[PDB]
Amino acid sequence: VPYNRMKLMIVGNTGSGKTTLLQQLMGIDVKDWPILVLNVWDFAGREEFYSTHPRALYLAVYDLSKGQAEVDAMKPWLFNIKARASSSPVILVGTHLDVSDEKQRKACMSKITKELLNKRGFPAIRDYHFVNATEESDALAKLRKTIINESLNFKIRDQLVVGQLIPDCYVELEKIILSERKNVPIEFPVIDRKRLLQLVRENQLQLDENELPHAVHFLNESGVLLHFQALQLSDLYFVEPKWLCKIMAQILTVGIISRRDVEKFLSKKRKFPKNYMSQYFKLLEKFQIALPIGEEYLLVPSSLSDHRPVIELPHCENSEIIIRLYEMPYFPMGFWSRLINRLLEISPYMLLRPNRMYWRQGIYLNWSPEAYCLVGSEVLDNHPESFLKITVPSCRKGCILLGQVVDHIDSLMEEWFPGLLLLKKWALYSFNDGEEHQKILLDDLMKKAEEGDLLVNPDQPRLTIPISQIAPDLILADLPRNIMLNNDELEFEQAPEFLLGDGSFGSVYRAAYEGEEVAVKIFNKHTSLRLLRQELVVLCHLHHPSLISLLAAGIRPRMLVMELASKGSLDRLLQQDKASLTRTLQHRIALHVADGLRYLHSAMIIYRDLKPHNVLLFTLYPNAAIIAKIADYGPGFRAPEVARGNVIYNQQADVYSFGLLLYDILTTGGRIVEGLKFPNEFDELEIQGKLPDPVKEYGCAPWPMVEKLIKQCLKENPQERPTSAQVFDILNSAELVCLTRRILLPKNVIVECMVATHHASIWLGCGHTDRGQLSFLDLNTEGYTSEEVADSRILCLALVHLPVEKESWIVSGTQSGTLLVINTEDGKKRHTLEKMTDSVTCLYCNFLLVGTADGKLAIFEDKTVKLKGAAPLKILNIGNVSTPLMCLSESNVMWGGCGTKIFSFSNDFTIQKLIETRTSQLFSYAAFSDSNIITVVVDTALYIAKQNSPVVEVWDKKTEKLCGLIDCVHFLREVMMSYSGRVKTLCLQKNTALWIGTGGGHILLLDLSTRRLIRVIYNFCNSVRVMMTAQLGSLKNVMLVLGYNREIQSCLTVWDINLPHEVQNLEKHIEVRKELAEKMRRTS
Repeated sequence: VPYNRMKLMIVGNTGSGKTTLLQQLMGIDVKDWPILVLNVWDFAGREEFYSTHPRALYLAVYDLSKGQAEVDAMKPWLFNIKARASSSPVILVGTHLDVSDEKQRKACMSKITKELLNKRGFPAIRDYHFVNATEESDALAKLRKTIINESLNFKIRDQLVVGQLIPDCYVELEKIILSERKNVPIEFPVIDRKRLLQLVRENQLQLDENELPHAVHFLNESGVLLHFQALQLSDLYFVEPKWLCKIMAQILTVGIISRRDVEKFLSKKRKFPKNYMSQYFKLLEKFQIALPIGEEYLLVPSSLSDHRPVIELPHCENSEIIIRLYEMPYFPMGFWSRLINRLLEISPYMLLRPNRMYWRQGIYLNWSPEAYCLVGSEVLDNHPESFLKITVPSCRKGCILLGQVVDHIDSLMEEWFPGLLLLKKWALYSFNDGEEHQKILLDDLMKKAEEGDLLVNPDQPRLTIPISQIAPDLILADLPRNIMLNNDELEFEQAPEFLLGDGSFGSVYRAAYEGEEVAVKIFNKHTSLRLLRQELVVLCHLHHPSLISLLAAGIRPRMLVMELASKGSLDRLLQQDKASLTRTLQHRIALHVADGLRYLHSAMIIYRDLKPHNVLLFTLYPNAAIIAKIADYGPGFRAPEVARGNVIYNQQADVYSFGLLLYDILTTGGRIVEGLKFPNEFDELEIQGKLPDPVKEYGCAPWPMVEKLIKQCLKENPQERPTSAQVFDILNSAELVCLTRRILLPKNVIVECMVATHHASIWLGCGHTDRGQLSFLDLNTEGYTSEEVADSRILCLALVHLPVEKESWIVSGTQSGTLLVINTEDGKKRHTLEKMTDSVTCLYCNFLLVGTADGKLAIFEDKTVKLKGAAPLKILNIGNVSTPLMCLSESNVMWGGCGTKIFSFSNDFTIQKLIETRTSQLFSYAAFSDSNIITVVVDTALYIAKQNSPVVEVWDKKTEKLCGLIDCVHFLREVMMSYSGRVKTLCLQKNTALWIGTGGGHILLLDLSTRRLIRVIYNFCNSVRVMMTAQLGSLKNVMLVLGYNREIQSCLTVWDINLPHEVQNLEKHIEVRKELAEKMRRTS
């Protein structure tokens, strides 16, 4: 709809009377003026808003009776206007003509015809008038006509350039919001409820990701409400303009003042939340009201004395100091307060606190007679131009100070006062102490710097000056010793065959430095020096192992010598050699990139460009201290948020990009990268966020943990995405590396036993129902079936393998005592062996050993079990009706548990010893010692776990003695009723790793050679049921951990058997790099 509102800006210097002018025509006095409704903002006072947060007409007003001096005073205003809205209309009105002779009128008339109306650099003043007085005038009648017609003309001009007129149509929903924001009654008008207000007005502009940002954008430009977009009080805090302006302006007037006393007053004036108060102070900085000095003080630039304090400097002879001048036509408004804010952090030691003094127009730092610094404004007669003077003592520390000062000045101007980049830079020098200084432009000194000569007096050769004394910042004399270029080491040709690449900065060549391969950036005639120094500022102070460091810089040919990667870009590797890209290598690359991001984010630097092209590899050797680095720190791969082209980049944009990198690493084919070849789908795909399952879609081997990390990372909402610090913490995990698969079982399925086929599937029992039900899991497809095969509940399964006969059978022992034997090659071949006198408690198998609940052990001949109703070879009575057999272990002598005794068998099945273990109660606790044995692990000692024990007993089988106890509670006691500490199962690996499962979702990794805790693996599931060691169909060894996850959920987790080693190796890797980070940062 045809929006008919436009802002009116009234500006001028203090004393003009322009407020009354407005009243006759009809911080800041804001009010509507229906004529066309103008939103009039009367900047009667010094409301920095015109620079601190800069469809409007600029009415400039000045007092004619003051004259031409005032006209010149308006140049900074005109500059600022052009600098933010060069296309905007400007009407210049002089006033108080009734007390100003026409001499002044025509003097000022000629003044503006000579210096403003036809002068570039000013925003082409559209018209002008002279007014007798604010009482009314024919001139004002004409002015009213001028303003109306010209504002119409302006919008016509916008249509010619922008494409919008004074009835330009804007989405009506935005118009509605304006009205909704108008209707707001809040005591402390800081708004967050806006989300609700959207919901109050039905739900308009529902594209929160696009329309909402546009509405907000409009609302600031239209002068309705204020976002403050890195402040905390920014996005969710829309504040009424009247309060922003009023309160901050008043507090200024309510010069060093302690923060706390300001807080005291403020708390009485307006009871802001202390959180808001911290932001309040940050806003005072942002809006140039007050600058932070120490953490307890504010400078308050405005109102500082403007009578440069008497300063006596040490050093007097010309050669003792260095002087630099900046010639300007006028200082921009706010130039000084911004400059001061930057200069306050200067320090010659950053590679005692200084006696600081403030002039408003200058800063004096003292430090020491050895090194001090004075920056301030000075003006000479017959030279209308104003200008800066910088003075430092001529020595290395003085140089360092100078470098920091001029870098801040140039950066200030590039960001805030472009257009000037005027700024005639002069250096002062003399050929003899006691004489006057001579001026020279730095450009000419640069011409001489290229020669490398001494400055020579053209009339007298005897008089020369080393350039460094005049301009030690043209020659890079302020570099750290560590990066000064040694010209006897650097070896390069600048020949075509060494060209590695180029850019707007010049070119890059391959070279040698101190015997190493390096890259040399050359600033080959591209506004050099300034670009060079900008790069030097960024490169220094960033010293992380994952970044490309600077290996010395040198002004003689203007070079940056940097580390050259030996294996090249990740991109190439992804499309060059998947064999190098092992699972181990991939993980390490992810860590190194994550560190770089964490570091740069803590350094307040947004990378904005992660991709395989920017990742460099320095060795493909998986176990190296440093493998990947991020290039050039300081396309179709964009976050969907920033892809809109209407928001601001931040760490969350980088995180999103990182997630995509990880996705690209996961699928080593670079399949989404291949998608780039069809960019119309590729860029949109990323925008949609609808990425395909990396496993299913590309045929990529499963990698859980990472898979969910990517999903967690790539969220639509920036506020829901993980921080880069968190991303790293997640990547920092042995579990991440070694977890390979996780299969959930169907809801309410309880498996009490497992048999993996050593040849890729698992036979599962089922204790959920009370019926003999046998299930089956296909690891190749995660397929699952199940059928009832017996009456009573299946207790134990065993695999009979007869490779000689080319067949195999599953033996199912159950509660009834029967043995159901089923051919694995033929489901129809089912038969039952001689029924046992009691239930089957365990199976082992060659002989099929059947341990029953009455302590009886049946031994069946290897092949005999094929026949239905077959009897065992022999039967032993080991225990009794109350002492069931529960474990037959063997690692050709058998060992096992019967009640509280440990038995052992010969190859003739004879008892070789009955070890009563109950006697261990002299140690530990009798209710733990006196309990049925659950499992026996046979190594160089026996490891016994008993039912409901928290302690594992270690026995010396050679002497039958207790040799130690393992307290599981203790280990988890160190870890900060899920902590039952009950031992569930024991598994043993011959590399000394001992795997102990427990009641809660924890797995302890112990070191058999020292009996020490390697690591606690936890938050696995609700409870661990069984653990198996099994070789997969790809010959990999893994742990099969079956657990409960009560909603009776249960699941199978597959771990890479080398977990114990990965835990230790990863830890080492990280610590080494941690030390290197400190090494680098400390050198500086």
